[PDB]
Amino acid sequence: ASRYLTDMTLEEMSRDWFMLMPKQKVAGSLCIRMDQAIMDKNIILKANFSVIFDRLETLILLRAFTEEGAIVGEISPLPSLPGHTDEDVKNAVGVLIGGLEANDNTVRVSETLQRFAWRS
Amino acid sequence: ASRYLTDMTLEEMSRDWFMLMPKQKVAGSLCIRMDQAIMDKNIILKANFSVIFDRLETLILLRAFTEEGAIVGEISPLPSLPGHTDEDVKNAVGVLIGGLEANDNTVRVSETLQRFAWRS
Repeated sequence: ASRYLTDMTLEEMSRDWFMLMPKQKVAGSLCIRMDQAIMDKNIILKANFSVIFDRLETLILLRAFTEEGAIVGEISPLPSLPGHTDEDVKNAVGVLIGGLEANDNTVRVSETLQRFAWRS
Repeated sequence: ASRYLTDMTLEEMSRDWFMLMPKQKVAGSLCIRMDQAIMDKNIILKANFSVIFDRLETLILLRAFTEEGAIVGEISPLPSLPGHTDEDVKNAVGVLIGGLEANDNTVRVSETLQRFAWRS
């Protein structure tokens, strides 16, 4: 029996999105996508993690949202690749944040990612 | 900010399902559905809850699954009549369990539902 803790609504996680000006990268075992067309916005990163004994375990899905609620980036596992580590997640988030910040966006991370950043 | 804690995968929560023999009922601002055709199966109730300060807040979605993974029951909030109580939820779960058990199914609930049953 697994469990999942997420910042996102079901609709936020299921919603289709695509990039005006796609930028993709792959760091670790994680696909990183973001829209290069997004500039001068406030963005929040929200995540869905699996959880074991109240401890965050594995990143399932991360999406970047503007204030209008639009999706502008995503970090997700590739099915055809093995599992990722904590440092793979932190590296991937750092790539997404740096990409967004290069277009003068202000990015903050959700409470759940804030706990994942340091948790033993 | 509200987060969500769930026993279900994204696919499990978004999958379309239908009753061979539809049975539908409303109690306490909650819509209860179950397939009257299902008998002699092993069923687990899984749920999605909002969470505030590590405390389970409100039921978002409950679905009943056979060992094989078929959805055979659901409890969901009414679209625009929010505000169901803890007692409303427990009563709706009891109605669903009693209905499934009267068709000779064995029913158990997820650890998240079990926590919600008692939490102050």
